[PDB]
Amino acid sequence: ATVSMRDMLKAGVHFGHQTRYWNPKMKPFIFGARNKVHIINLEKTVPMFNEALAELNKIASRKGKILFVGTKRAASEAVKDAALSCDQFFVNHRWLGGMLTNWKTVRQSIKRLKDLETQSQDGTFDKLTKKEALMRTRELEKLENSLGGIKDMGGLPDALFVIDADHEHIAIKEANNLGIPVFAIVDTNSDPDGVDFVIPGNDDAIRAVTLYLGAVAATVREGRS
RNA sequence: AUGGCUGUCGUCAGCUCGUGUUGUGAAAUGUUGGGUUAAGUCCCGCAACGAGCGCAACCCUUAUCCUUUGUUGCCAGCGGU
Repeated sequence: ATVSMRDMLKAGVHFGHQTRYWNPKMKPFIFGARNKVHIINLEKTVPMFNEALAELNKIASRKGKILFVGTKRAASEAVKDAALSCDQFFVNHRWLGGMLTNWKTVRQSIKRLKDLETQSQDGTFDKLTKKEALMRTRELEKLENSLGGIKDMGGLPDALFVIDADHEHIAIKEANNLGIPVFAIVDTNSDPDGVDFVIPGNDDAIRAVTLYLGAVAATVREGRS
């Protein structure tokens, strides 16, 4: 399973940001400029998207763990259902500095969630004071919407998928410290030197990111099968 | 030379740690920021994530009612003074 050339063109994958934000480390990923904004050379993209997709299908068959990362509301929910298809792990709201490097801390932050999840089922809040019931409930929405998508990780992922290494450069700096391959969809204004398998393109369009993770959800099903 | 015990800034609201992270390093980060509160009190944000001593609470007393008991306490409903 792979993506075609013109199907991504209808989504606007070539459309980048203004030339007032571009990063000079991507000159080999630039086609030209139209209306003072950059245009991404997609003929370079498709092959560079497939050497990554061929590598991603390798670790999916070995039953490794991947991680989708997206912290922008214009794509924050498309990454959720994408992770629901290939039942892998994801973080769609806020990347806490320490999901990988400080995993020894967030692991006990996990047990804070589980017992609170199960006692929210046996009827413990009908036994508690309404103020403590207000306390244990308000924190439940905060934790489930922060690390709820990585609640069944069981350790460290064998891979990690990123969206825009410019806004999420906190994640790419951590992933390199543990020795984990990084697959990012670096926009034209980001520095892709911290990514192993770089993929030029746009993401500020909801229809654009649906092409990506959907295809990533496909390759994982090829692997787990 | 000390222990134990006390005053004191101050009943002011602060003081630190583990891990991660930034810096050659002293250290920084968290503990800053937007509001708010008696209060690093609480929420959101955030390379920080949690934790501890404190803060508050749990304690005593006082302000209201109910239940239980009625002496040497007390005096309404009834008699003798």
